[PDB]
Amino acid sequence: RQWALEDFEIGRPLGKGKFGNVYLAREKQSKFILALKVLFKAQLEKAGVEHQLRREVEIQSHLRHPNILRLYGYFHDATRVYLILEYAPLGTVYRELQKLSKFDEQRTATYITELANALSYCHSKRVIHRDIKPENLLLGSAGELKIADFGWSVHCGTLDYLPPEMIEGRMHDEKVDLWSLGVLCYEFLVGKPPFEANTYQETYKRISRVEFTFPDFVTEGARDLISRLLKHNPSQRPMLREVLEHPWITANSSKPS
Ligand SMILES: Cc1cc(Nc2cc(N3CCN(C)CC3)nc(Sc3ccc(NC(=O)C4CC4)cc3)n2)[nH]n1
Repeated sequence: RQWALEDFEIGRPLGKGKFGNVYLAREKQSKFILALKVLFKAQLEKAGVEHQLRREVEIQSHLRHPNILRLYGYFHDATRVYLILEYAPLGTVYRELQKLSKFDEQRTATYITELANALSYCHSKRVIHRDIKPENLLLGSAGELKIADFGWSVHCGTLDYLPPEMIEGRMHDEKVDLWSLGVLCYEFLVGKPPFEANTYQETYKRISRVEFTFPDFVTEGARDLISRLLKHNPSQRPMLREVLEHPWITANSSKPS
């Protein structure tokens, strides 16, 4: 049962990226509302990411979780590749941060729990994620967080969300994901990521040194969690279990494990 472009009514543009456009779309026969990402073969090849996309699509299709954006299917015609994706109505966590400036501790701990649950599920499937950016986190109709990128591995670019071992030219494993949780926890609470700078060169130095401070309003429990996640040595970061069992998380999160 192969899909073609004619099987979908195309709606308004959802996002405009470097590689292609994402549209709201509705499959004609079922009236199923979904997102359609359109990519040009010529452009993926010229950047040498066609294969990379194929591997990430294949990994994605194996993933089934309420907090991971679902890939339903794919197809392609003469010049274009089409990804058929779950439509998340409430948009990105990035836009929500822009509207709200920063999040309270309850929203933040809920998002972290949801992230850690999705990542726990991924780890048990030997799936590692690369850096997790807010722009790549979507919100479902009940405001549930959805990991929406395709940055998965089975064992550049802005630096803000990358761990030291990835920038220094070192060996990286599942502990990258816990650094990611650290950066996001901080950004949710503060309104910018902990190593933000005006230049790449300086962001590099800040991440490599783990050079960041907290504003005064950050509570002791949040401080404790972020500091444990942001360890330079990957093997010193806690496990996802320990994140989900952290007192600051358990005291503030609206959602369980
Ligand atoms: C793919 C997708 C996108 C959506 N939903 C939305 C919804 C949205 N909104 C824009 C702002 N209004 C106020 C709310 C809805 N804005 C974007 S902007 C956007 C577009 C694409 C991606 N991500 C991807 O395409 C992933 C596959 C790599 C992230 C954000 N995406 N559901 N599914």
